[PDB]
Amino acid sequence: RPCDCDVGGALDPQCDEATGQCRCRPHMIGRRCEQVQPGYFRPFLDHLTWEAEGAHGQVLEVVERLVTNRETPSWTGVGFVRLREGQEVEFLVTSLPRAMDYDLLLRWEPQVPEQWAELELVVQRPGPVSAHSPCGHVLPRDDRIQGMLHPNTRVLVFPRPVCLEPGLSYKLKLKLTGTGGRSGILIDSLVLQPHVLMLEMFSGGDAAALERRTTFERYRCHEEGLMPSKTPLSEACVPLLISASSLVYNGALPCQCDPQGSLSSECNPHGGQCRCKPGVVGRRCDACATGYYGFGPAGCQA
Ligand SMILES: [Ca+2]
Ligand SMILES: [Cl-]
Repeated sequence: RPCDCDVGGALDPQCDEATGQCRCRPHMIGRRCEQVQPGYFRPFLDHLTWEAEGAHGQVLEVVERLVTNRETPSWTGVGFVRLREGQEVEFLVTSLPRAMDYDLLLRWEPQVPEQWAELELVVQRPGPVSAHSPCGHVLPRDDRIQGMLHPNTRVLVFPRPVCLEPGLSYKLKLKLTGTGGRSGILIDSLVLQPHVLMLEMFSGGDAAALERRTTFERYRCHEEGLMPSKTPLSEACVPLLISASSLVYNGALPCQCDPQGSLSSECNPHGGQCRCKPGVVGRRCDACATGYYGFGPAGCQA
């Protein structure tokens, strides 16, 4: 009997008529709006990734890396950028899904043993934050954040999140002020991970919210976002990420598989990977693998 619509996938908490159908956000389906529509996907917590090697600004050395039969690369894009003391990388960030806090993850790889580094991140906005926006509380101190890279890691979560808004273009500047050990550092990318625990499905006061919050933290579901590799999560994480993603993105996103590079318009509904032709890479199968050429109907060749 009970409605029990999806807290994330449906608009109202109760069903209509005697069909038991809920009102769904865009491209969520099922009687309770609990399923992603074929042709659409729920994004991974690290969907919003900007490659260091795609960055504008001062000329920096690109360090390419080849995929080996080992599979499971530890980087994305062609590889990395080598950043030395005093140099800066500019990430041009646009098209964010929602006005909320994002945690900043810097993915990197050291060049000497026991390597540490000191960094400064500055958020540059296209105007003053408005009093009526969810980011209206932001002040200048909130938009400059220091971070330290520690030995034996490949990702840093900066110690404070940033509040960013949809429909706007930002420039996030990353400066390396010092690095040593006992040729600089390699930077892979910057990831903007939505801080989904602030959503009411978790942060609310009701018993149902407290349970979701407890489960999310116990199984550390937020770790999906840390690295390119995706190791299977506890099954308990799955419906929580489906619901949280629907609330961030307003339902599910269209796959947008590249017509030439993909075998199909239909991508994986968890994370959105398209099925690539030989020699093709990228979520949308829209680039040649490194060392391959000739993007077209057949794929790419070495
Ligand atoms: Ca990269
Ligand atoms: Cl993408």
